[PDB]
Amino acid sequence: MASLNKNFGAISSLIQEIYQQLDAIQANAQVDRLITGRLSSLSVLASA
Amino acid sequence: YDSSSYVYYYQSAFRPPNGWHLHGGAYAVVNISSESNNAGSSPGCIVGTIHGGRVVNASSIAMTAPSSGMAWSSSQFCTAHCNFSDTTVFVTHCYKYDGCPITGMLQKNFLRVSAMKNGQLFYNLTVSVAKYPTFKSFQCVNNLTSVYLNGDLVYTSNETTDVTSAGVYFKAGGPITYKVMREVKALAYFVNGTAQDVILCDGSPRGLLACQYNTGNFSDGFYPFINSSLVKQKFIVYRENSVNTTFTLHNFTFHNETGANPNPSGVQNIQTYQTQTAQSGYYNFNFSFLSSFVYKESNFMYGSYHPSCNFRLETINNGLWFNSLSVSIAYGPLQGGCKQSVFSGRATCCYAYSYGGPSLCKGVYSGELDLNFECGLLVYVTKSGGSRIQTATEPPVITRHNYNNITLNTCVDYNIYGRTGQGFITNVTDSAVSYNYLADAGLAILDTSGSIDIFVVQGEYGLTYYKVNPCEDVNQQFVVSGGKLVGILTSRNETGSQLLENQFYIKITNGTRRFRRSITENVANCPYVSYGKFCIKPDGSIATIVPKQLEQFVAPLLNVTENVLIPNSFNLTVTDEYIQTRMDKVQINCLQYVCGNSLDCRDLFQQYGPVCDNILSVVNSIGQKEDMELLNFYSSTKPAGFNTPFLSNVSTGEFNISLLLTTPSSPRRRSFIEDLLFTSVAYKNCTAGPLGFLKDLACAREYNGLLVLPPIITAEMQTLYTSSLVASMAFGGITAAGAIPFATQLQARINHLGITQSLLLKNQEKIAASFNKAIGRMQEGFRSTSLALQQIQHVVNKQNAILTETMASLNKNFGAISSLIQEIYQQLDAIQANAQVDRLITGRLSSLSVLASAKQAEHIRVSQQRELATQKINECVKSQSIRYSFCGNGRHVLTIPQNAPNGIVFIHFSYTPDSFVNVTAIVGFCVKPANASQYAIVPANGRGIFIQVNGSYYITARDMYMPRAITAGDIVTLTSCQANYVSVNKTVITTFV
Amino acid sequence: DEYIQTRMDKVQINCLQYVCGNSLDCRDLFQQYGPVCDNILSVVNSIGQKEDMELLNFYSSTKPAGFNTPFLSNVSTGEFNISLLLTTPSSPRRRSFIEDLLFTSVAYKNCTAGPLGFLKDLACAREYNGLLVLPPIITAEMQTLYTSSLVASMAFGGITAAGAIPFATQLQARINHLGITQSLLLKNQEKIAASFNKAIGRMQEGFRSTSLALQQIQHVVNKQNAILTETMASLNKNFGAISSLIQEIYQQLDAIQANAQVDRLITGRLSSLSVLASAKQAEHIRVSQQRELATQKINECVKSQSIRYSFCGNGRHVLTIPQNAPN
Amino acid sequence: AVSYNYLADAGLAILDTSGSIDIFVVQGEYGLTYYKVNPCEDVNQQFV
Ligand SMILES: *[C@@H]1O[C@H](CO)[C@@H](O[C@@H]2O[C@H](CO)[C@@H](O[C@@H]3O[C@H](CO)[C@@H](O)[C@H](O)[C@H]3NC(C)=O)[C@H](O)[C@H]2NC(C)=O)[C@H](O)[C@H]1NC(C)=O
Ligand SMILES: *[C@@H]1O[C@H](CO)[C@@H](O[C@@H]2O[C@H](CO)[C@@H](O[C@@H]3O[C@H](CO)[C@@H](O)[C@H](O)[C@H]3NC(C)=O)[C@H](O)[C@H]2NC(C)=O)[C@H](O)[C@H]1NC(C)=O
Ligand SMILES: *[C@@H]1O[C@H](CO)[C@@H](O[C@@H]2O[C@H](CO)[C@@H](O[C@@H]3O[C@H](CO)[C@@H](O)[C@H](O)[C@H]3NC(C)=O)[C@H](O)[C@H]2NC(C)=O)[C@H](O)[C@H]1NC(C)=O
Ligand SMILES: *[C@@H]1O[C@H](CO)[C@@H](O[C@@H]2O[C@H](CO)[C@@H](O)[C@H](O)[C@H]2NC(C)=O)[C@H](O)[C@H]1NC(C)=O
Ligand SMILES: *[C@@H]1O[C@H](CO)[C@@H](O[C@@H]2O[C@H](CO)[C@@H](O)[C@H](O)[C@H]2NC(C)=O)[C@H](O)[C@H]1NC(C)=O
Ligand SMILES: *[C@@H]1O[C@H](CO)[C@@H](O[C@@H]2O[C@H](CO)[C@@H](O)[C@H](O)[C@H]2NC(C)=O)[C@H](O)[C@H]1NC(C)=O
Ligand SMILES: *[C@@H]1O[C@H](CO)[C@@H](O[C@@H]2O[C@H](CO)[C@@H](O)[C@H](O)[C@H]2NC(C)=O)[C@H](O)[C@H]1NC(C)=O
Ligand SMILES: *[C@@H]1O[C@H](CO)[C@@H](O[C@@H]2O[C@H](CO)[C@@H](O)[C@H](O)[C@H]2NC(C)=O)[C@H](O)[C@H]1NC(C)=O
Ligand SMILES: *[C@@H]1O[C@H](CO)[C@@H](O[C@@H]2O[C@H](CO)[C@@H](O)[C@H](O)[C@H]2NC(C)=O)[C@H](O)[C@H]1NC(C)=O
Ligand SMILES: *[C@@H]1O[C@H](CO)[C@@H](O[C@@H]2O[C@H](CO)[C@@H](O)[C@H](O)[C@H]2NC(C)=O)[C@H](O)[C@H]1NC(C)=O
Ligand SMILES: *[C@@H]1O[C@H](CO)[C@@H](O)[C@H](O)[C@H]1NC(C)=O
Ligand SMILES: *[C@@H]1O[C@H](CO)[C@@H](O)[C@H](O)[C@H]1NC(C)=O
Ligand SMILES: *[C@@H]1O[C@H](CO)[C@@H](O)[C@H](O)[C@H]1NC(C)=O
Ligand SMILES: *[C@@H]1O[C@H](CO)[C@@H](O)[C@H](O)[C@H]1NC(C)=O
Ligand SMILES: *[C@@H]1O[C@H](CO)[C@@H](O)[C@H](O)[C@H]1NC(C)=O
Ligand SMILES: *[C@@H]1O[C@H](CO)[C@@H](O)[C@H](O)[C@H]1NC(C)=O
Ligand SMILES: *[C@@H]1O[C@H](CO)[C@@H](O)[C@H](O)[C@H]1NC(C)=O
Ligand SMILES: *[C@@H]1O[C@H](CO)[C@@H](O)[C@H](O)[C@H]1NC(C)=O
Ligand SMILES: *[C@@H]1O[C@H](CO)[C@@H](O)[C@H](O)[C@H]1NC(C)=O
Ligand SMILES: *[C@@H]1O[C@H](CO)[C@@H](O)[C@H](O)[C@H]1NC(C)=O
Ligand SMILES: *[C@@H]1O[C@H](CO)[C@@H](O)[C@H](O)[C@H]1NC(C)=O
Ligand SMILES: *[C@@H]1O[C@H](CO)[C@@H](O)[C@H](O)[C@H]1NC(C)=O
Ligand SMILES: *[C@@H]1O[C@H](CO)[C@@H](O)[C@H](O)[C@H]1NC(C)=O
Ligand SMILES: *[C@@H]1O[C@H](CO)[C@@H](O)[C@H](O)[C@H]1NC(C)=O
Ligand SMILES: *[C@@H]1O[C@H](CO)[C@@H](O)[C@H](O)[C@H]1NC(C)=O
Ligand SMILES: *[C@@H]1O[C@H](CO)[C@@H](O)[C@H](O)[C@H]1NC(C)=O
Repeated sequence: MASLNKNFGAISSLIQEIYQQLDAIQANAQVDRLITGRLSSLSVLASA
Repeated sequence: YDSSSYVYYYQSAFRPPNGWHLHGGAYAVVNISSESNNAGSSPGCIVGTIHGGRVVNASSIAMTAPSSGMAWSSSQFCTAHCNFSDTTVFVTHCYKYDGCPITGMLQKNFLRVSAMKNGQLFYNLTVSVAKYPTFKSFQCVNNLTSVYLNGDLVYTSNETTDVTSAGVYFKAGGPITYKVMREVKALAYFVNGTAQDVILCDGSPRGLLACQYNTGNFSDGFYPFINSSLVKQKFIVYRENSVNTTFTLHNFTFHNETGANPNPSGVQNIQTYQTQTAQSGYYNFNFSFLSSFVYKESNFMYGSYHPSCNFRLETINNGLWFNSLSVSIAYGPLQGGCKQSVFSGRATCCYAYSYGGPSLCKGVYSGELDLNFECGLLVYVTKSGGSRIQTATEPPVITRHNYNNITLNTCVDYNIYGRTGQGFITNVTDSAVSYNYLADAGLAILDTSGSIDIFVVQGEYGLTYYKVNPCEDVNQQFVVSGGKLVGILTSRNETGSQLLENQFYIKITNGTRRFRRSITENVANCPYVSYGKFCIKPDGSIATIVPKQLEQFVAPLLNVTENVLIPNSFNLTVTDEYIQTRMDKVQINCLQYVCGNSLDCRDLFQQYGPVCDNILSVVNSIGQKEDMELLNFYSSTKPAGFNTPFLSNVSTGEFNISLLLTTPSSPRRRSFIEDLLFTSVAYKNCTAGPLGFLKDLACAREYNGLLVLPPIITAEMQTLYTSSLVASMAFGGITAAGAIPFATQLQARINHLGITQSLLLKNQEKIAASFNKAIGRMQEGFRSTSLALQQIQHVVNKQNAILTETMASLNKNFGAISSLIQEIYQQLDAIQANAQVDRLITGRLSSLSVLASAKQAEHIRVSQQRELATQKINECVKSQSIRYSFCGNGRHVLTIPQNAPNGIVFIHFSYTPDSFVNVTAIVGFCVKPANASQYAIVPANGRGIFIQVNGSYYITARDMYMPRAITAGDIVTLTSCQANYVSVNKTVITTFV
Repeated sequence: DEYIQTRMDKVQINCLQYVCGNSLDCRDLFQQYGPVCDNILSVVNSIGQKEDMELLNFYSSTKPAGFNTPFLSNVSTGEFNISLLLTTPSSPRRRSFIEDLLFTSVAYKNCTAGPLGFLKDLACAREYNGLLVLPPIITAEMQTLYTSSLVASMAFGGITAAGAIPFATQLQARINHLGITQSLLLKNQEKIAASFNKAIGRMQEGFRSTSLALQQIQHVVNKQNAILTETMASLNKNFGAISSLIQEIYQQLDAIQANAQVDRLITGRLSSLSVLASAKQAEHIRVSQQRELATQKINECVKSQSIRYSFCGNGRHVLTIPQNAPN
Repeated sequence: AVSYNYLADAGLAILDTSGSIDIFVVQGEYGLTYYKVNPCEDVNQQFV
């Protein structure tokens, strides 16, 4: 649960204000990194 | 490193630590040639003379000496120079006679490595005779023009010039060796920063393992590999058109023309001043628009909009696959050309080249169309992803040749549909003209990873279907066993003299040509390398495996009268096993492990707060959870104290058990058998003083932050545990009077299988001879074929291999530019380095996560075996329960535990007799008494079936042939008998007066 | 009933042929990823050896004496219809009825040509991506005699084969150990027959609808299939990259910009192999646990009839009969 | 280290892993020596 505010290689933690600060077609790399990190955290949960 | 097959060559004066490491340089040999005693009539070679050459035009040279023999003194060694096309390099130990201005006649002087052009001298450096003790080798390398007095650099310059001659003066000594060489890849094992040996990548079977898996001193087991080599018939299948075609690619050209005016205010008011389209077949695009046209990198408003089309415009001509394609050029504005002309426009994506244009251009955007901008040409491209047209550069060479002749069942190269592979091709259309195996769109089927599984071809009487499977060497293995290579376990048949299960087997020739084929031998058990009913020795030859099993008996189950087999004599068959019971606790210091000894890297680290808490909490939890119930396990089984050595000079009766217990003369409290266990495998001062080859990795661990903690049972508190446990097994019972330390326990424990206690003068030396033969088989069994030793080996190797990969995970850089962090900030920018440092720190904390998870899994394993250990200590040692074949493949008698590497080793003693007797048996009686009554007698439980001997009648136990008169308490009275009896007219109770 | 797993399919990851495809390139870029293939190979080699040694220990501790006799259930017993439970004469495989009912709910090939089935022919899709198997140290058609020899030692162990006693006398001399006598005749002989006939009637009713072994078979087979069939479908799943296949990364864009993409993709695929090796080691710990429980229950519940109350089968047990299963 | 040929004929430092220095050399005395670098007293302190 406390793995949500922990941002990955990114610029911020919440996803509502990633699209509001910078460009459209440059934000998708940031969003892909963040979603891949959160699904890695769920993989750790299921293995434990 | 001065052998007759390679020359070493130290990579630039620093040394990476103890382990294998790879390089690339001129290391091989070709044309080894010898030479000796290049001196005249003089008693010693005079210093400073440069003559004595030998013309060699090669890409290297090397002058090597015998192994550290040629000293620098008089009558032993002189100049030994190369020369390049114009410049020379000559060493000279110019000790004084009159000649050079050095003025020294002793050792502890210097040398002269000095270059020399046609008339003058430069680059005098004077290295001491210290750090260069003995002339070993001397190279001259082509590329970078550098020269190498043994090992490191002495001189470089600018040019790239090949060696033209070389030559050495010396009076006497070892015969010197000239050799030229080529450039290969090799890797060198070196400890303490000096080379021992190298492994070349010369296509040898020993070489390929090291060159692909980056290691030597390999583990045992299997290893896959490759050797790619193919110059054979390649065949190409192009995309067939309708009918009757010669595949000719069309040429679409472009040119900047005398264009029109720039556009007015509307984004529909920009006109494409060219148009082309793709229809079918092949194409290429001649773009001559690299001439002084810069590419504009995409950003927030202006530039290209190449997302949704990952290729750049100068890379269309490589092999792509589209579905419909049309490009066109248009001279619009620059700030809002693509970002408006993609969404509301007419293209999927567009590019934006620029040039020197006049700044009178009316831009297109909602509300901002009243300014003046630049006019760079912007090309359009309308991509739709698919497979209908293919773009290629060279014209296809299949010129009026319908596909009639392509090869089958041979390892070929193939380039079909623009995807290069390497395999062979079968014919599968018999199973595919049915089952509608492809639909009405007939082309290939991709599998995963972008290869081709089934494709089609057209042009014969009917269309066929071909399948692509890889070649014979897509997965070859070669078996290593113990310490060295044995043979290649392949899939092909190169006159392979042995067939294993579903794989063919060859064997590499080791010296002599013989020892290739033999008759297989039957092995009981083998721990070496096992592969599917076949076992491979380190000798090289295989031997088939077939497991043995021992006999057992439950034999008395008696219906109608017939003689039965019960044992009279008995033997003991030993059996060992090993159970792990302890664990080394760790303590990860994350701050000192991630960053090095630096002033920085820490302020960047202090926003990685909770991940060190997460990596610390699980290690702290497993440490506490192990350390509590380890003391529970110690306090549940340590019997009473009994702090008595019992050091095996105690006089027993006839049982030689002094082999199995501790000796008086030893520095450690250790018996013989666990010493044999130890020879197969926490108080230090880490600042100064080494101990050993393997225990002194603790200083390499503690300087990287992976330290250990002592257990709650201290050292020299577990070495009394085993002795106290066997002391309670022996002394427990008797009051120590009458020569009974170990014997009486065994005889009073062996007669529980029958039904008596502690019988004397019968069954006393039979037990002695049987137990002596049992310990003889025991002392034979450990060294060659046992069960505990290989378990010890696997457990010790896994416990070492957990931690020795999270130390060698430091030089392994992640997505980064280097491994160490001290020289990331020194090479590049400040605010660009932080992404690199974040990637590297995230990778190292991922490695610590892997370490903590592996440690928790190993703790679950050892807690499982520890609770099984306390159960077996509570039952098999001090109890002798009647559970059949719980411990030691039979109804067990006694066990003796011993020490081990972080475990305990049991020695079980079974009970399996073989010699039987042939005695007649009966199942019951029904005596009739005198006046009026009737009853039967059935033998009770736990007292065994009863037999007869030569007239009388006797009961006996079910395991020991021990005749005895029937008593009154072993009967069952029943008011029935059904002629399956004996029916004696007189009573057979044998009561007393 | 109950089911206990006791075996494991050994794997052999060929990392060089799994990461890159059939290409001339991708390999020179791969040859600086040296020790990570050694790390992914060593744990698989270790679990293979550690399974393959004590599997032969488990086979040599319980295979009773030989007894290489078929005992194919036309042997005339007294009144016990046990021919439902043992093997039949007319069958291509040495298989009884009940484990055939177990099998219908769920290593010699030539992969170059010739299919076999819908599910067994995934081995050619595995071997062309570098996830191949190895045969066990007990060979095929060496485990199908194991169950028959074990029930042959449970039946014939004892008598000297004279007097129509293949299976009955073992049961009557094992049932009177709860009281205190041995092998009583002409009382308690048909009562046991009627009770055991009703018991095998409830047994032949029980397997098809409501049993305990069948769903355990289902969950174990589905997990053993689902471990490997996600690390094959992890190939088309691209990582942070531009595409999935590696043949057409070098053809679309620049040379010195493609190497970051290729490094990300290769690091992702080696992470997937790390997940595979860790899952295989955890499953080996599971099967070693159930295998040592298996040798304990073979040593006690089959050949001994100990008096431990409700160890195996919810009461003071009489006799057990083992049968084959999926692994 | 004057025995055991503890460095070869190219005498400079030995890197360990993570880019630090384990053993280096120095020159200028009667004979060349060998020095070892180990971290300070507080490289791993703990508090319970
Ligand atoms: C690639 O093609 C471009 C379009 O054909 C060329 O750019 C053209 O250069 C002309 C010469 O400078 C310009 O003509 C002038 O335009 C201005 C308006 O900004 C008028 O006032 C001038 O009278 C007029 N000169 C005349 C009529 O002699 C074109 O306007 C200009 N086209 C544009 C900007 O779209 C490039 O020069 C050409 N590059 C090459 C050949 O390398
Ligand atoms: C892969 O297998 C295919 C299936 O057998 C082969 O295709 C066969 O080729 C034969 C010879 O070219 C054809 O036989 C001809 O059939 C016609 C009409 O049936 C007859 O008039 C001809 O006399 C006969 N030729 C003879 C008897 O010599 C088969 O019809 C054809 N089968 C098909 C298309 O399904 C492929 O040739 C084979 N691949 C290779 C490389 O050999
Ligand atoms: C680290 O240990 C080194 C090994 O002991 C020290 O090096 C030693 O220094 C001594 C004094 O400088 C030398 O003694 C001299 O040896 C010469 C020839 O052997 C004699 O002629 C001198 O009289 C003698 N000096 C005396 C007795 O005062 C040792 O030879 C020398 N050992 C070597 C080089 O192996 C280092 O000094 C020491 N480091 C520090 C910082 O002290
Ligand atoms: C190798 O280099 C040596 C050193 O320069 C060359 O020796 C010189 O040769 C020229 C003409 O051959 C003489 O004029 C010089 O006097 C020589 N040098 C000395 C110091 O005597 C030698 O020629 C070179 N080898 C070849 C094959 O050219
Ligand atoms: C390397 O050492 C030699 C020593 O011989 C230097 O040679 C001297 O050069 C100067 C200038 O050319 C002459 O005046 C001297 O007579 C030479 N010394 C002799 C012949 O003994 C040479 O200059 C040095 N190289 C340098 C400093 O680059
Ligand atoms: C690693 O491999 C090297 C081979 O280069 C081993 O070094 C040999 O060890 C034996 C053991 O006595 C010596 O007889 C040889 O002379 C050594 N050869 C060289 C070139 O030094 C080394 O022991 C291995 N290390 C292990 C297995 O830990
Ligand atoms: C590298 O340095 C170590 C440290 O001295 C050497 O290890 C010693 O080896 C000798 C064998 O001749 C043992 O007698 C010593 O006890 C070892 N020292 C220890 C354990 O501290 C090692 O031999 C060196 N490697 C070489 C010279 O190749
Ligand atoms: C129990 O006591 C008896 C009686 O002392 C021991 O029997 C003696 O055994 C030794 C060894 O064979 C003989 O030499 C003696 O003659 C025996 N004594 C007799 C017959 O009176 C017996 O060994 C003891 N049991 C032990 C020590 O385990
Ligand atoms: C896809 O191809 C396979 C391979 O032929 C087809 O599988 C065959 O199906 C038939 C009947 O369904 C069986 O008799 C064969 O034994 C199968 N062959 C195998 C498993 O190798 C499959 O039916 C095809 N799918 C279709 C036509 O939809
Ligand atoms: C043990 O032997 C007796 C023989 O006395 C067997 O008893 C026979 O049982 C069958 C089946 O009920 C009867 O038809 C016979 O008449 C019995 N024989 C007699 C009474 O003499 C008994 O079955 C045997 N036990 C076994 C085979 O387990
Ligand atoms: C090869 O060796 C022979 C040995 O006599 C020698 O004569 C010849 O010059 C050598 N060739 C080279 C070094 O190219
Ligand atoms: C290099 O040396 C060889 C030695 O025989 C000679 O044949 C060749 O002509 C030489 N090349 C030159 C001087 O360019
Ligand atoms: C070594 O020399 C060859 C000569 O062709 C050159 O191609 C190669 O780049 C050189 N290696 C270096 C400079 O590392
Ligand atoms: C290489 O460097 C030297 C150093 O002065 C110079 O004289 C020479 O011209 C250079 N070679 C070139 C530029 O090809
Ligand atoms: C691999 O191929 C090379 C090329 O011919 C060959 O020399 C080598 O023996 C092969 N390795 C084997 C068969 O292990
Ligand atoms: C132009 O196309 C023709 C075929 O239409 C082809 O022969 C020729 O090579 C092409 N020109 C090129 C590729 O420069
Ligand atoms: C593109 O067209 C120009 C026009 O002259 C020609 O010179 C050039 O060779 C062509 N490029 C090709 C065919 O790659
Ligand atoms: C392999 O080749 C040998 C020839 O030495 C042959 O005798 C053997 O039968 C072959 N193995 C096969 C066909 O499985
Ligand atoms: C069993 O014991 C007898 C007599 O004690 C002996 O002759 C025989 O060799 C033994 N068998 C073994 C140890 O296998
Ligand atoms: C056995 O060894 C101990 C060790 O000191 C000694 O005290 C004792 O006297 C020895 N027993 C003998 C010599 O009978
Ligand atoms: C026990 O066996 C060892 C093995 O060599 C022997 O040295 C010792 O004398 C024996 N002790 C006896 C027979 O009492
Ligand atoms: C142990 O290490 C300490 C650390 O300061 C040092 O003072 C002491 O001399 C060492 N003891 C030895 C080398 O015996
Ligand atoms: C016991 O002896 C009898 C007669 O001598 C024989 O028929 C029987 O087979 C023997 N039992 C054995 C050898 O087990
Ligand atoms: C039982 O089946 C076997 C297998 O063919 C046969 O040999 C035997 O005669 C059969 N028993 C009968 C028919 O009583
Ligand atoms: C045992 O039961 C099966 C089940 O149908 C039956 O076919 C067989 O005849 C029975 N055998 C007997 C009663 O001996
Ligand atoms: C088995 O595969 C080999 C591969 O070369 C082939 O030669 C052989 O004909 C195949 N056997 C069949 C399909 O029965």
